[PDB]
Amino acid sequence: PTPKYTFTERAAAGNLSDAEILNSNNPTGSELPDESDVVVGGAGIHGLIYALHASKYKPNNLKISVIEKNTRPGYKIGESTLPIFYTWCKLHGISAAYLLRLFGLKDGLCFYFLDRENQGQYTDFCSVGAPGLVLASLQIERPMSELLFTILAQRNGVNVYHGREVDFKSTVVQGGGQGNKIAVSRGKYDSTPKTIDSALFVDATGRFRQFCSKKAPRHRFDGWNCNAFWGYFTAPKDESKIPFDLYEGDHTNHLCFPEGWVWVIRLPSWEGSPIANLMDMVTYILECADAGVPGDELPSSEELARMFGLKFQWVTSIGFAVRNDVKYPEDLSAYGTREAEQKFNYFVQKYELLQQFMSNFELIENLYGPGTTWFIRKTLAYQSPVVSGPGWLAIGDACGFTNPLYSPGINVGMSTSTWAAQLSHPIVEIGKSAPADAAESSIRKLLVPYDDYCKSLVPALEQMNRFNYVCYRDTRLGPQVACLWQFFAGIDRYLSDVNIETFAHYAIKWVWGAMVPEYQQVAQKCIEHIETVPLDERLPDAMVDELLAFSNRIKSAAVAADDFSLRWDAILRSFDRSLNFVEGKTSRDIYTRQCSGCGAWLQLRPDWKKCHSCGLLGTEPQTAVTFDPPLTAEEEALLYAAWNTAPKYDPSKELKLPTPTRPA
Ligand SMILES: Cc1cc2nc3c(=O)[nH]c(=O)nc-3n(C[C@H](O)[C@H](O)[C@H](O)COP(=O)(O)OP(=O)(O)OC[C@H]3O[C@@H](n4cnc5c(N)ncnc54)[C@H](O)[C@@H]3O)c2cc1C
Ligand SMILES: CC1(C)c2[nH]c3ccccc3c2C[C@@]23CN4CCC[C@]4(C[C@@H]12)C(=O)N3
Ligand SMILES: CC1(C)c2[nH]c3ccccc3c2C[C@@]23CN4CCC[C@]4(C[C@@H]12)C(=O)N3
Ligand SMILES: [Cl-]
Ligand SMILES: [Zn+2]
Repeated sequence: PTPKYTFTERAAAGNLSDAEILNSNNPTGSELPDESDVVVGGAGIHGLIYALHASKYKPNNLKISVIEKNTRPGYKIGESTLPIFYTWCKLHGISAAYLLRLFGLKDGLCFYFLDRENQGQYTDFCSVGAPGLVLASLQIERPMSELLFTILAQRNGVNVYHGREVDFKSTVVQGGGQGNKIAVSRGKYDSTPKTIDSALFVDATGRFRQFCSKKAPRHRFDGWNCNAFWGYFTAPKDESKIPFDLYEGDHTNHLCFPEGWVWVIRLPSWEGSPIANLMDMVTYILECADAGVPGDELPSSEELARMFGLKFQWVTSIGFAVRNDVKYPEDLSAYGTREAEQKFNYFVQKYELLQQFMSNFELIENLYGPGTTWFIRKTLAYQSPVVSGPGWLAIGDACGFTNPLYSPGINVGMSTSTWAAQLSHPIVEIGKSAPADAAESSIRKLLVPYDDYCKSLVPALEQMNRFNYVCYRDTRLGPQVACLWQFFAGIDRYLSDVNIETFAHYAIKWVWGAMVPEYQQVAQKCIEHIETVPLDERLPDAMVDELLAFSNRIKSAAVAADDFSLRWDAILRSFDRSLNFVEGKTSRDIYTRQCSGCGAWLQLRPDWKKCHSCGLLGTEPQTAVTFDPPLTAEEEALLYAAWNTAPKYDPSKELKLPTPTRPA
């Protein structure tokens, strides 16, 4: 495919603003339609996942318009994604070769637990991801992912309007056949707002909860909540002076301690690129995905930046998520002039390992515009008590949120977006096919399971978050209890069976394993014990012993009961096949390598000889995965065979759940 420069030239020829060049790619045109079946408020990641999945689940059935107030895809925190999200991208026609041009490779998850009272001591818990011929995970710059999903939506019959705001004072939402009148303006100052007549409104406005807040006050859980503060840093090519043994930058790394934890995410940034040029690059990448261009014949990230006139750099996202019962010194002016900067730098010097870690990184100023060197957000976790009603439903953050830890926000939250998308088809058809009272009653009953799932989802994630946080107060409990249980209960089994038709049904059974009974039994024992010890104290050694022994006793039975075959010892560095902790164990599968030229992390597979990021040819041998323990040639062939293409939809197959086998 020869690259085209359609949008770059259109924007120049017409002197078009950012919102105007984006909206010119809409199937029905750059102006709003007078009527739609579905109007989605917000084109964050979930509003777009919703619209893409709805159209892909049943094409040419619903007219869908997405309304987004940002003039172009905006900055968002929330960069780490999991196999379920990649699989969803692949089911929607974009596999790893194309996604790695845009996003950073993520291998596994790694945790380092810092002893507070013995500064310099730490332990770790280390996992790997998957072979390159199986799948990938991704570190995503959110303005780029939202651009990707906007362009893909427009190419699949969805209209997306940037620079437009839903007016929630004058919008009318009700249970009729076509009961909704969604008022859309360019802002509060706008004298000439438009109206979209429509059947279904989807609140995808995130934590702002712009519609469902009108239906119930925000709900907070008992006890402490969290605050976060974060910034963007350089990404060293040479990671060897990082003070943690065996550190690798293509994991989502977690630095954990009694007060909370630090995320570390290496990812490429496209900031500084004109939006029209980016549209041309994304469009070209989708055309290459359609044509099946092999990864070695696809331009590298840096080559795309040259071709389309873009800016490209490697950055590290680094932030704290700490409890809000931390006591800070009255005066933090020695650590900076703003609160976020102050608390960030103050926490860094409280742990010698964090200070030694951060000394490998240089702060980037205002990566996302003026005032964005530092971010702070307070009181993270909440739930919306009402997530649907006559003429509307809510998805994603607008339903509730807990914490960045284990990335439930995107990866678990897409269970709501994709289930809502599937349910939108009968919701709209019910309204077109029955009188008003019976339609409203039948839609309400259809959505009882959706409401009940959301009601139970956020509390289960909140208990999962507290479980991990309390265990992070000790360097044995963190890795040997909390991390262990999260991976045993939450690795999504039988993901290779998922397809577009079953995706929502599978996704709502996952919940990172936070519904697994044995997981909840261990979580409650730890939370109950540890919450009685003031944060400023060290856990008594006997409490750690008792909790460790209780966790292991519950673990043995639950592991024996799981009928799922998995090389646990190759995926979890510290554990054997039966999930017993092994004190010195260091062996693991090796799926990735670092480019010697640019520092980017790459997947090992025989058909990718060149770095996808800078294009530097690596030598043929380095392409080989290391399986420890070994796999035969046949076993390796069998594994790869299960991951080429997803199964066609069979309406008689029983769905295999992602969670461990019940004991019966
Ligand atoms: C510190 C922190 C770290 C996190 N890390 C991770 C992580 O590593 N991985 C992960 O999966 N999740 C993470 N999360 C959670 C994640 O950021 C969210 O779950 C996710 O961004 C939710 O997306 P959304 O589409 O629901 O809402 P958003 O992305 O917030 O989008 C809402 C959209 O609505 C628009 N909008 C608002 N009002 C209107 C209106 N009136 N009209 C039109 N548009 C409107 C906004 O412009 C915005 O684009 C993190 C959260 C925090 C706080
Ligand atoms: C199941 C899987 C999708 C998965 N889901 C996770 C969720 C959270 C954290 C880690 C994972 C993983 C790692 C796995 C384990 N499987 C071993 C054989 C194939 C596969 C697929 C993949 C693999 O190579 N890596
Ligand atoms: C299990 C079932 C009651 C169900 N439970 C859900 C929960 C959330 C979202 C969707 C579902 C569904 C739809 C299902 C999926 N199964 C495929 C084979 C038989 C069956 C039973 C039925 C079917 O035909 N439709
Ligand atoms: Cl994660
Ligand atoms: Zn390179």
